[PDB]
Amino acid sequence: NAQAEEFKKYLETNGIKPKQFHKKELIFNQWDPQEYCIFLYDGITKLTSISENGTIMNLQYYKGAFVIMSGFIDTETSVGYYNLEVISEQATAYVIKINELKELLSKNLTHFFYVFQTLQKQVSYSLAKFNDFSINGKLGSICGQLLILTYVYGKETPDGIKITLDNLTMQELGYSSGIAHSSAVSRIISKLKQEKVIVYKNSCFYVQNLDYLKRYAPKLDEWFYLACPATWGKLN
Amino acid sequence: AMNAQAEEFKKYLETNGIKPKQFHKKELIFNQWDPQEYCIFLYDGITKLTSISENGTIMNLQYYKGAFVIMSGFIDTETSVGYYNLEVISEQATAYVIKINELKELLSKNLTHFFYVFQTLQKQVSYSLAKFNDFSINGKLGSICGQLLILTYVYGKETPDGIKITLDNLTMQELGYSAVSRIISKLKQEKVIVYKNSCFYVQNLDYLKRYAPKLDEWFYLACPATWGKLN
Ligand SMILES: Cc1ccc(Cc2cc(=O)n3c(c2[NH+](C)C)SC[C@H]3C(=O)O)c2ccccc12
Ligand SMILES: Cc1ccc(Cc2cc(=O)n3c(c2[NH+](C)C)SC[C@H]3C(=O)O)c2ccccc12
Ligand code: NA
Ligand code: NA
Ligand code: NA
Repeated sequence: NAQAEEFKKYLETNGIKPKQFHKKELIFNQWDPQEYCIFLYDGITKLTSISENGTIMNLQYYKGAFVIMSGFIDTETSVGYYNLEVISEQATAYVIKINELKELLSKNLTHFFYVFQTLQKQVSYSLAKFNDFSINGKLGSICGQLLILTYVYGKETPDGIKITLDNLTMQELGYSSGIAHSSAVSRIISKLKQEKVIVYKNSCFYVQNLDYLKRYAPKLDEWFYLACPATWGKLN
Repeated sequence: AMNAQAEEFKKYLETNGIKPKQFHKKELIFNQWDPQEYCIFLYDGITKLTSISENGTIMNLQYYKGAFVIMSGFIDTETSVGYYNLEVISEQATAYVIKINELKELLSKNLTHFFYVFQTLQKQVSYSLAKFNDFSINGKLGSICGQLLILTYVYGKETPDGIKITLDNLTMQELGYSAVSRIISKLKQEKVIVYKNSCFYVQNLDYLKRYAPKLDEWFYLACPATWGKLN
């Protein structure tokens, strides 16, 4: 990702070193009074929250390279009581105090635009998810999740589009944002497997019916086409 | 009820020769079939983002009220972020309509206003996640409670009849006021709301807060001064 690579170089040019995190660590947390801009360079994370119950809610997934901001750029205060949890075995991120992100974007509108554009992708992502859920329910949500996994990690092979992610992490990601390991979601996913939309073979998973995923997640398909046209184009 | 950053953004646009435009109910400030994309500075009024299927069914995706910024195209590429319309649902709305290419020049010469627009995106992002969180906990009751809570915070007025949502009746029906019916009746039948004299009144604000906790937190975090009027 070229635009992201230039942002990494811009961060290091201003003396910002990367930090390494491990699965289950929090890059930022809902209790910290200080808010941050995270430039997630490599790895996979989820945004989580907690209800009074202590129930962990998975709200959103992010992969490197991407920007996640836990506070508003102007007030520097929280956008919500969120944690950013690493779910890949390792992740690399640049962790900047929000007051400094401001200074840096102030001096290079190209990198301002890069971060601005990431927020725009998030906004339209959530609206597309809402639309697909409003049309097709949890099946739209799950097909959308699988569809984005296929486009981001899939590689065409004779056996179909192989998901090139370790099986451990992949099965976590098959679950859409919401409650942890919902049985209703597990049944949806295994039903797609039973119908051979995604199939296990020789220790790997292959999407063999991409059209089915596109059918039930049409608005996330359009979102990805509009948001990441080159990646979309590779498998269409 | 003055939004200082929005007022300063408005001065900034008008001294760069961008003029306000009026729209009436049902007009599309931008539409899903237009290849040209825009930055909308919605200064006054209420709108809804929609998507229209080939089938012709209209999906209501998001509501916006002035003052706010809605961008139909990505700032860098200038291409669509989604096949969306911005439909006016108040009787009139006022908006500044800026071609996406022209916006890039402006936010670049002023960083305070760049940040104002950036922050509106952040408010939309966190809004959607909070909406999702309340629906995951409380399903449709949470969604409806959240919509009523925001309406109460933004438009509510103290009256002997409760907290009156001060929107003319035509706008309320544009907002939705079968399975929704099943919920709204539970709410009247438990005292939470009442419709009187063709007006809408909240009488158990705590109930709404109970079932839309994450949107309540969003509003506390995003609009503290307004939230504080009823907390
Ligand atoms: C399985 C899965 C689904 C969805 C997301 C979220 C996601 C993916 C993605 O590729 N992009 C974005 C998002 N959201 C942040 C909107 S923003 C633009 C684009 C990008 O990363 O450049 C997943 C993310 C990581 C891993 C799996 C995902
Ligand atoms: C009933 C109803 C619900 C939600 C919204 C959306 C909304 C309201 C709001 O007050 N704010 C925002 C939103 N979203 C755009 C995130 S962003 C921060 C704040 C603001 O306007 O400054 C409604 C909007 C208008 C009318 C009714 C709404
Ligand atoms: Na935090
Ligand atoms: Na192609
Ligand atoms: Na358009």
